[PDB]
Amino acid sequence: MTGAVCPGSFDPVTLGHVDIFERAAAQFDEVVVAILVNPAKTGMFDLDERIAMVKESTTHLPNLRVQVGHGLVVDFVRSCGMTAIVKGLRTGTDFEYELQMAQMNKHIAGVDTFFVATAPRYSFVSSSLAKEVAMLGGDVSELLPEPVNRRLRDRLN
Amino acid sequence: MTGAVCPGSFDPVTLGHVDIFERAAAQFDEVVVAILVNPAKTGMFDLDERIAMVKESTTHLPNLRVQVGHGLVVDFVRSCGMTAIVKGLRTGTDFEYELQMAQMNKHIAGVDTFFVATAPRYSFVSSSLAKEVAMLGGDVSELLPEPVNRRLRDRLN
Amino acid sequence: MTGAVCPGSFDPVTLGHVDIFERAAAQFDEVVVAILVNPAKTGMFDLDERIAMVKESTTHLPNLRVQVGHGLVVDFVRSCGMTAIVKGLRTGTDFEYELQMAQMNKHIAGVDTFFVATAPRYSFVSSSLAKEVAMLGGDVSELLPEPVNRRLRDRLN
Amino acid sequence: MTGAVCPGSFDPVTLGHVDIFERAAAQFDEVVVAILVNPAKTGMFDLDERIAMVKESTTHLPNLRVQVGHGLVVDFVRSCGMTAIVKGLRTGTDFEYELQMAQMNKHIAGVDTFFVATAPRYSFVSSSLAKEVAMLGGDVSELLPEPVNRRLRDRLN
Amino acid sequence: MTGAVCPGSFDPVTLGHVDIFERAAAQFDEVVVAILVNPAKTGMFDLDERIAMVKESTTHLPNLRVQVGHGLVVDFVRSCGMTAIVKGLRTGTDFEYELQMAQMNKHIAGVDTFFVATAPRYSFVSSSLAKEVAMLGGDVSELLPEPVNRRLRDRLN
Amino acid sequence: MTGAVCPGSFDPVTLGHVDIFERAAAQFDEVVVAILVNPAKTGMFDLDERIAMVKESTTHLPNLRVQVGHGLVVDFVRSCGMTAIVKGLRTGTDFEYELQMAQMNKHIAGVDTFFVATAPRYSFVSSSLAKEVAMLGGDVSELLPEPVNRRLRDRLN
Repeated sequence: MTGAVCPGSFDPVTLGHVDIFERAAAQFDEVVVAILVNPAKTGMFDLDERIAMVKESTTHLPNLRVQVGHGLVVDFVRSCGMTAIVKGLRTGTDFEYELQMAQMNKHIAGVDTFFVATAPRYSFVSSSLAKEVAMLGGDVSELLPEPVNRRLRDRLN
Repeated sequence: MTGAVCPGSFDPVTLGHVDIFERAAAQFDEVVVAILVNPAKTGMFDLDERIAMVKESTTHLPNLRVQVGHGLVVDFVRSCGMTAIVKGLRTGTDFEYELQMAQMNKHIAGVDTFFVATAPRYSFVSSSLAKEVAMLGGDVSELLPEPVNRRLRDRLN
Repeated sequence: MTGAVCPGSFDPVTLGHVDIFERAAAQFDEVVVAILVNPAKTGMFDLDERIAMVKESTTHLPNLRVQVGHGLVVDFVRSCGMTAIVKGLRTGTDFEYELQMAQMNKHIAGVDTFFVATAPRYSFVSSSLAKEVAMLGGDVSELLPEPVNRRLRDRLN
Repeated sequence: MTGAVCPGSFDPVTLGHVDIFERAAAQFDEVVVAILVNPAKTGMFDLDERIAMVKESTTHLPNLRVQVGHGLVVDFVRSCGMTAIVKGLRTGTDFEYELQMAQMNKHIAGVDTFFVATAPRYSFVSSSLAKEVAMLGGDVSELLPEPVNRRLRDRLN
Repeated sequence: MTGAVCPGSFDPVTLGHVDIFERAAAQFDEVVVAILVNPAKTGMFDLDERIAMVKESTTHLPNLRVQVGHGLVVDFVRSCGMTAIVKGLRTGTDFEYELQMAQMNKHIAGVDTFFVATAPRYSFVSSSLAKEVAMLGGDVSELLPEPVNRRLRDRLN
Repeated sequence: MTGAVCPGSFDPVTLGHVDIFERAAAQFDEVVVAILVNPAKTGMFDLDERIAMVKESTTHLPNLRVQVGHGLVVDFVRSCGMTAIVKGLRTGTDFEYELQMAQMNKHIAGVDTFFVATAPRYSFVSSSLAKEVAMLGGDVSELLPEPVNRRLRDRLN
């Protein structure tokens, strides 16, 4: 009867995220990656692209599924019939804020949040920094799954 | 001859703020809650509303008064004839930044800043997160004074 | 096929620990509380006492069991046929060190470590501080399970 | 009816401590410096010396007095008829631990703890580091009051 | 064969920055201050002004030169024939983010980043806070070089 | 005219230390690894062993030399005719304390301290944790140079 949700904007998903997905998948019967929507623009890839990149990057995880999140994460979590959120912590993570949200979430919906440190090698990657560097000409291909690099290379060019 | 100022945007005031007001009120002869103004919009409640919510939430503190702050906090503080600022520290607080401002304030006006940890139970509440959650349908009534919940419920609906 | 280990010296177990036990128990099929041994003395309660206090404080958690840990936590974890460690994070937690150990543990045994924030109300309790305060005459009964208070009161007197 | 206690081992008192004493003295009607005792040795100066150094370094603060602390700080505080503790925060301060103690102290005795950042120039001085450096031949005279340097020079030699 | 780059927006340069420039200049044969450009506006001083203020504030550092940075800092660094970046760390510094960028930069270009703590006295100054305070009427002249105060006074008025 | 000192107990030296040595060696004309002495015991390897392990692990760094440190690091630094200390920062590093020492060192001897983040892969290794794990049977060979593993294996057995 176990399951966990991994929420995020995944714009785009990185190998740090995938590492977290793999570890959650190894510890819970079912994992749902919840891709949060963007009110307008300001994001790099649209929802369909984000979903595709995540699905394409998680074919080796049979007990994991991708779905679009709407509203409060806790509402999505309880709609999935779960009470756990799994989030990775890495270099640049505003972990103080993650703590605030975790307790707020416990308070309003009884939902637990389990944190896990990302692998050392993916500790400095973030969707935001990967995009910034990629935009300015830097090669971040070793920090992103190939389905993402493929699309990232195409966006540019 | 003692007094302290508790500055903030209080949009809206939370029970974490009230806890700080109560503790400052117990240690200083006079406490002044300074509500900072907003250059345009982007805030949820207007100044009059913010003032009302604070006053209505502090009727049990006779040595406390609410006033609108303008310009540098230190200028307001010295205008009140005081040299102390009391700020609460809680989960999500950018305490590194609070330290920078405290020393900058000491440097330019000789004004001291005393920090106090918020009660554990109100440690994850912030005006910003309360609004975000409230906006998306979450019930944060147990973290805000009733004068605020009353108005928050009315804003929605 | 899920299980997690909650390692510690639990000298004595606090309500913060119990909160963590409850949350791990709600998310994993099986939870094992691993009480680490002490090379000589310097601890307040002996192993038998620690075990008893934990068992007596966890009767409401059927899928949880208490066992004595020996050697590396990861060796104990794999001996239990698991690959997950669940640890609570609270005020005073040397979380930077917990991160170091988590990654070291992942590196040497492939064991994952999931962290969870303790409830706000139990955020300032630690076995060490509870003992220090208790020793000097302070009443920490509201932060410890009754099976522990009973024994703590008896130790003194 | 206001007063605050500044607890510590003050072995020896530094200019960072004096800065805190001065600021507490400017904001509270009465300030009491509570010098905590040492169970045996391991300290550099004995109680009488510590008291003397503090008194000699605070002659310019008429509303401040030095007394020897025994037991829990909160018990000392309430014995002084106060409910406030003032502590300075500086480089090397285990502020996470100070937060734990502040809340524990609030919990057991209703005593408030107000923190203040030390002046930038005294931010890296601590009794411990001053002694370590002094022991190995370093000159830390600019970070300690003269009554302390006088005694420190005499200890050596 | 040694050299280091000190990148930043320097809008405007502060005495904290100058302290870092001086220390880098004392340890490396050649130092290049790289002033990053601003995509549109939102900055206070234009590029020419920023360059002038830095040059005027560094006449005592013969082995230092000012140049305008474009694109990734690492690309600028390697274009200067160097592999080191020197950045100061101070109160308000998002050092967690600096760590992320340092490792990202090492990863993509093999460029090292050396951090140095700013002098205690300039630990609370930042271009942003200096401007904010200056804008509201505060005197921050003791935290900025005279070439900057001259221009800052003229901007206002 | 450039040089830097890398001080430490190196008991034993790890690959994280070597990474720092390599980076310092690439940026300074001369690097001196200063092995600090131990007042009595409590250390695992004796001075001669520590020196040997460091020398054997740094044969690829021609501009680096190993020497035994005595007294204050700053005194050793100035005796080497240098004014720079290079230290690595990693997971578990008490960086708040490193900041205190850096400023104390600047204050008493004018010596600068440059910090560098360790490579992500060696971010969780420390001499202390490597020994603790090694002692209890864990294999930390991938985090230590072979000259150290050779000796570590021999110590045990």
